[PDB]
Amino acid sequence: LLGEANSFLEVLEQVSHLAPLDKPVLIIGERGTGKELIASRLHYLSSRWQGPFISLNCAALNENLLDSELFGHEAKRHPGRFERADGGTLFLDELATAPMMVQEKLLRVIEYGELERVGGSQPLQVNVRLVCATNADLPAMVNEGTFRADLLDRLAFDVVQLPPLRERESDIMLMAEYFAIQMCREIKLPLFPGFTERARETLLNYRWPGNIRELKNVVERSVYRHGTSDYPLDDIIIDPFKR
Ligand SMILES: Nc1ncnc2c1ncn2[C@@H]1O[C@H](COP(=O)(O)OP(=O)(O)NP(=O)(O)O)[C@@H](O)[C@H]1O
Repeated sequence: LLGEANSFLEVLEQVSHLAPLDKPVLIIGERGTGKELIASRLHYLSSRWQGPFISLNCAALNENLLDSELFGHEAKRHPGRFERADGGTLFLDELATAPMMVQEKLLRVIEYGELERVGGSQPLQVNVRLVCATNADLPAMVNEGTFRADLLDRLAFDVVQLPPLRERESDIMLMAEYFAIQMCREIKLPLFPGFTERARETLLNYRWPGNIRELKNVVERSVYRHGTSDYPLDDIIIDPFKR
């Protein structure tokens, strides 16, 4: 993991303490800030490290498919993500998009340690360390009636706040350099020739709504379009759609 900003280093320290606990952890941060990477770090630093690490993007599925993907269904079986994570960790991304029906069912799994399994088959007991992520203001949603207060009262045992790249301004150039060098290797340039002051201004003044994912893409495209080691990279191509 790249980064020397104190805000980022404080996250890594927090994660090293939280990881060994079986308690649920909420990660708040923008897209591209490394939320999944942090969830993974929580699993690999925990006592569950040899168990499975399973992920699911709540925003990606309609209500009935999300219900079935998470909790499973009987119509043999399609095991849900809680079952597949048994003895391990389950990372639920974009939590704030989970419908209220899913949120209530999730609280039940957390409070009772089991999944309901219709009739015929006994309820399934599960043993899963939960990590969830979002960029929403969950307390505001609770006020608006779009997120369950009860779920949040129990789910947010602690909160990891990942800083956006624009608040780690020291790390922008560090990471840009790293990504430029890697792209130099990929296209066989002998040396990364540096960033001009204009390029640095462009990099540091942009707000990076896509954070680290967007930085890496921008920098790769920019090295490629530059295409030489003979002189420093001057043109940072933030928006490939205008040219
Ligand atoms: N500190 C870091 N150092 C190096 N690469 C990073 C760092 N944090 C994130 N990345 C990279 O940026 C990417 C996005 O990280 P990811 O963990 O998927 O972020 P995310 O916050 O979960 N984004 P999203 O899919 O929109 O929810 C991946 O290519 C990375 O490996």
